[PDB]
Amino acid sequence: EFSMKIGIIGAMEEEVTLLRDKIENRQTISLGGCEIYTGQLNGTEVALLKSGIGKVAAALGATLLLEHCKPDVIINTGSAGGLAPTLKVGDIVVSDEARYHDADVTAFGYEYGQLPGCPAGFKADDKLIAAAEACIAELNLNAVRGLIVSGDAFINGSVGLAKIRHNFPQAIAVEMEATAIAHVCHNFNVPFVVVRAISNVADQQSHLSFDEFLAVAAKQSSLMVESLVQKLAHG
Amino acid sequence: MKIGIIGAMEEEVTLLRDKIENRQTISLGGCEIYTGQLNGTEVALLKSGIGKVAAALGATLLLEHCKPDVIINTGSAGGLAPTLKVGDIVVSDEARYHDADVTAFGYEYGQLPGCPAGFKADDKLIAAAEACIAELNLNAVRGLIVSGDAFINGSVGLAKIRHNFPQAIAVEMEATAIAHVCHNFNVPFVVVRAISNVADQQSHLSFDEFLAVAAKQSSLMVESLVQKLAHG
Ligand SMILES: CSC[C@H]1O[C@@H](n2cnc3c(N)ncnc32)[C@H](O)[C@@H]1O
Ligand SMILES: CSC[C@H]1O[C@@H](n2cnc3c(N)ncnc32)[C@H](O)[C@@H]1O
Repeated sequence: EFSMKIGIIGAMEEEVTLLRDKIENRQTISLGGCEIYTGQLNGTEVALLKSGIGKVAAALGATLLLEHCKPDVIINTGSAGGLAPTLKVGDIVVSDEARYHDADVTAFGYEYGQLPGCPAGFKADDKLIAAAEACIAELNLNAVRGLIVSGDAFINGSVGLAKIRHNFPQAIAVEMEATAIAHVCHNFNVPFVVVRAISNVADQQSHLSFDEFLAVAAKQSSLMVESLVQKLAHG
Repeated sequence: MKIGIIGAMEEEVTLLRDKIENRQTISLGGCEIYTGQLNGTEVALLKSGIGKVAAALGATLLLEHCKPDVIINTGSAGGLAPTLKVGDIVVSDEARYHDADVTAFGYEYGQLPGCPAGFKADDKLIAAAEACIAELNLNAVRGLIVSGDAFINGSVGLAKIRHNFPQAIAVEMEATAIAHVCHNFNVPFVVVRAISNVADQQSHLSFDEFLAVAAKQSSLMVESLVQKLAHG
């Protein structure tokens, strides 16, 4: 397809810089505190947004990206804290869906993590997921697919981590933007998929590990997005 | 001037929607915005839905599609200040996320990277609110309002908020996301909400009993505030 535009969202400069550097005929849109780089990745039109950290920042950015750029699909990239036992720093996690691990209106009968007016979780697009898995296989990378949960806190072991494992025993990774992006996408009916890499395991060593392994995570997730954009656009 | 107003629930915005004349409706991103005049003042009323993301998406659409000069966030809230009773008013001096924590990276508790630790509400909007409160003989408290994506009802939830923000006068779920979006677009804002519960273990029961009263009181304050801002 020669008419599609793939949207990509990363929260930090370290997470979008590799991709930004590969954009052909790049230009930059500066709006509401966010930056969006337009151009093409090996011929495929893309709109890469640096959203900032956290749920609100990502929502605000995701909304602007959809409104000003109208991408057909959205891919959220960057690093995450690994929760699945087989995950090691560098490994890829693909979202089957996204849920807020810090949303709680259970007092009114909603299931934990669900906000009023929203489904309890947001489902990633089946085709995007299948495409991401193909890339994972073609690149011979270790990955895990499943539930990714977001919140506005950096998980670093202790109660923060345990509470999450307890409410979401099946969660494979934790971060701070995916569910806000999926929430916005859901409201606009835009297909999305989260493809991040592991930089820590959200335990008490998470900050030490994050600082040490963010670059390798950025590299691996960036490689995956580059490969995914190509696959989604031409097969 | 065009005054932006944001409420989360139908119950919080319905009284106001009923008063908007030359009324039109914008439906987008799962949100509804009612435009027109309120007692002779141009307004844009957004029903955002509950939570930070819904409020952030809503506020972003409102600014971009309606470009109001200022924003007023209304609705009910859980009172934390000792002198608040159900129905009373809380006015924001400032808004802070009570559930944001990146302190592992040196940011202040509640502060997200790239943002000020707190979002200061507009002095003139605050002054005007305080004027209406005095003119209406209402009981109110002004100060820090904290937002999170959890309904607070005693226990650990309430204890953690008391620990990090002992000066918080109220707690709710949209104010700071709205302040955060307004910050990014240089738009003045203020929070004027009415109490429906005191965020203790009986907060769900109080909420259900008093949301109607809180919606009414908050709606009246907004109506008076809008009129004062546009006509003295
Ligand atoms: C510096 S704040 C952490 C940033 O990296 C992601 N992240 C990586 N590991 C973690 C973790 N263990 N807890 C929370 N967010 C994480 C988040 O989405 C946010 O953009
Ligand atoms: C049904 S979820 C509660 C809704 O009312 C407000 N609210 C009122 N009291 C409280 C409370 N005690 N804790 C959290 N949000 C509250 C929130 O902003 C949200 O829109």
